[PDB]
Amino acid sequence: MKRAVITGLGIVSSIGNNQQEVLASLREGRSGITFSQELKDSGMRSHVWGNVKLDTTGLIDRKVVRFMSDASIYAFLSMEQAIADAGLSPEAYQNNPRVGLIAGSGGGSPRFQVFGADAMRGPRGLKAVGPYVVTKAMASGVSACLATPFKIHGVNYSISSACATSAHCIGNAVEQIQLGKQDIVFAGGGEELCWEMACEFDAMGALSTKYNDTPEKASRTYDAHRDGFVIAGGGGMVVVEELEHALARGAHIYAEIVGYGATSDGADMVAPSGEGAVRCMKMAMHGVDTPIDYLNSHGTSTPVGDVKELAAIREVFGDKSPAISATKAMTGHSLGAAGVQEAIYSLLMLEHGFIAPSINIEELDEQAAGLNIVTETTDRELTTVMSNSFGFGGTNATLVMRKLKD
Amino acid sequence: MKRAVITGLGIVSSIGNNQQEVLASLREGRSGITFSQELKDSGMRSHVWGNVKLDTTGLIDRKVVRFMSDASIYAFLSMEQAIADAGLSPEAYQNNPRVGLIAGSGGGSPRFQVFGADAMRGPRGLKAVGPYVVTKAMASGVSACLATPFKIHGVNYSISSACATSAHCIGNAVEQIQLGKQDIVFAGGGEELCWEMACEFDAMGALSTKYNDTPEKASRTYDAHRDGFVIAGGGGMVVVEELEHALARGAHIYAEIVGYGATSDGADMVAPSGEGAVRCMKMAMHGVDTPIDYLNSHGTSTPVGDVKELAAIREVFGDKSPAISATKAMTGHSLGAAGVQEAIYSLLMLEHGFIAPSINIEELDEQAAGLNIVTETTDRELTTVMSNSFGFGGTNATLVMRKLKD
Ligand SMILES: *C(=O)CCCCCCC
Ligand SMILES: *C(=O)CCCCCCC
Ligand SMILES: [N+]
Ligand SMILES: [N+]
Repeated sequence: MKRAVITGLGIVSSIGNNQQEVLASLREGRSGITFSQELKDSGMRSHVWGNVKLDTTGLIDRKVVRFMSDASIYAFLSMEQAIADAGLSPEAYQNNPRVGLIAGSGGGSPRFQVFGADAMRGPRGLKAVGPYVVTKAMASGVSACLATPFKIHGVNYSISSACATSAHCIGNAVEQIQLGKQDIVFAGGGEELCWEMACEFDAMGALSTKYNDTPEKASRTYDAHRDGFVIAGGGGMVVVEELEHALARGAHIYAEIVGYGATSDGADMVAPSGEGAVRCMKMAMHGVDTPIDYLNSHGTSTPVGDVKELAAIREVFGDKSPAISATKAMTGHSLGAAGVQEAIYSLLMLEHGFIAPSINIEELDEQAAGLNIVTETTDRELTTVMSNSFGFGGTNATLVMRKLKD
Repeated sequence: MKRAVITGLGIVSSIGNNQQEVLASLREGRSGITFSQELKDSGMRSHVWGNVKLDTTGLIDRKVVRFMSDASIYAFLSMEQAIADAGLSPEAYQNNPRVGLIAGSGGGSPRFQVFGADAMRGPRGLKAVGPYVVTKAMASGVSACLATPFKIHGVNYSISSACATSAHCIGNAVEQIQLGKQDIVFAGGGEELCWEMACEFDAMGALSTKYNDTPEKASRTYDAHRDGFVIAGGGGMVVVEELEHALARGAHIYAEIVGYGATSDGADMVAPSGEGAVRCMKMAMHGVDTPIDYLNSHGTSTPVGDVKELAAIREVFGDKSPAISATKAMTGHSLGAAGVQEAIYSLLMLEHGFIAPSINIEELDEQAAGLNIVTETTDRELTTVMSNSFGFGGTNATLVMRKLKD
């Protein structure tokens, strides 16, 4: 009955390029959303996005970054952070069959998939395509482009489940620890930000389009006038480690993954059923007898989704409603990367004793009446936290993390 | 730790639209490669592929297929076959938290990703893109598009690992049964066939280009004159079930998954290290008290690749090499769907007592000497079979299946 703990974390987000910058943003309720000329020039209605403010040029060995797409790059940088944060020397995690990596993305790389088709149809054909498009566009790019340069010898693959992707990745890593198959598994994911993929969401009306003049107000989970989520890009990675192994080397422990839920709606393709989320959270709560002090919701700032999840939460907790805040109101929706990025925001809140505000709620949706939705940064000692991730296809994931004594 | 057996299978392949057609092709050593006008027109050098010879029009409900890409369609049809072949009905596998789905693809849908970009860049913009591109293009399309219409309530996500994709899905399904989380998990995957994706492989010189005039001979694993693999499309799906649960319902049991290996090279991005394959195979043989009677190699018909695996196999078995066959010689490389399709070819061989032929070996590579490579359909009573699946990024998967024994 092996225990799984998080001993290191790394992040590249719209609101910060390391845990310190992210910490400050969360505490200040600072938005990472900006106006995107690229999205506007593509012909989209949504002209806002949660972009990574960082020129990654030269941050990765050329011989290595040549095979990578943005999703892989973001995850790579995140992993470097997590390795250092975990205090793992090369000899400690490299060429070690007991050390694996499970990380993916929601869309792989639409940009390079399109680059290849465009190049191929041009005057140069194959010569224009080049020999690096496959590793960049394949769905497992995120895991393949990291496992190889990091000398990973254990498990190596990507779990993909739309907006639940990185959450499932972390959960699966936990399972590897529980099966005694691995001592350490770097888990997380990444996602590129481009009109190529964005227009696809805009074309189904999933993106916000009425607040382009005021980018930082576009993402407004629970607000009565929300009109879709704000697409974002970025990456995240956490070090899931077996408890004894962690203690033995004196690793710093953020928390223990005491609960992992993964269910399926078997209902609608792009809308949640809520019934599945209820089972997902309940599964994650099995054997967890401490109260959930804070719930980092999936809340993407969409009309149907936001309240559907609030309803499931009600069903699960009843008059025991935990503090709730939707960090996407600040960060935007990083899709496949949201799972790990939000587990990190939750771990930071747990580590530093505070609840990040759910911003831009000028008028609370009436269906959210009677819930403890935190709208102002609040200091508080937290012990157990829950984070939800739901994606198209009715795929659900929930992670419950708890502080260890002393 | 509970046991997992396969109680049903389904397949849409270049050599068959079902297990009967697949069985007939394998024993006959029939090829599924054809000349592709599409590949030639796109400007590629490789003009051959293993296409699915099936008019899928009207095979899937209008409201269901509208969200699907070819990879999803192939997997869906495979699942329908698996369900019927398993003897399961809606009342038993639908709306059941104890039944899940783990299936994926290698590249999601480059075709619909390119369609979205092409359409968006047109004068109609968002209107031309339509509201169904995300579910077709997202990496988790294969699992999302199946779990929803089939009403799955248990796990629901895609494992993606290039050419090892569907093999990892199966092993992960096994882990769900071993963890006691699920009683049944439909596992496998699919992959579309299009110049959009194929041209990326040609651009890196991975595809055969010298036999465009003799299609059925282009794919020739282990032949000294091999020159890259032949890309293919299709799907596969097996019903992974807990032992007691299967016996209790008088289910037909093809075999038990007695071994599952998953490792990482941590070396080259597009080339195998061999060291990883060795560990992967030994991991899947740990505890197996029976010898490997047959081995369905990864063998894609590439210069370095083919020989690297053989070297790994000699390293594992020494002088006790099992009968070896590379079915890709007649089917082609279905990338993400290869793992499950080849797991199925193996189950059929184990079920019908025979070893399919490794065709097109006009001249055996010298580095292949000393091994037992079967080049003729041979009747034999197998008990324990092994299937290997390797992918870019140094991702290795190995599955060992055996006749049932309580
Ligand atoms: C989240 O579930 C919405 C769908 C994201 C899919 C990944 C991007 C193609
Ligand atoms: C097999 O490992 C070769 C790469 C397959 C990627 C499929 C998506 C482009
Ligand atoms: N979350
Ligand atoms: N195989």
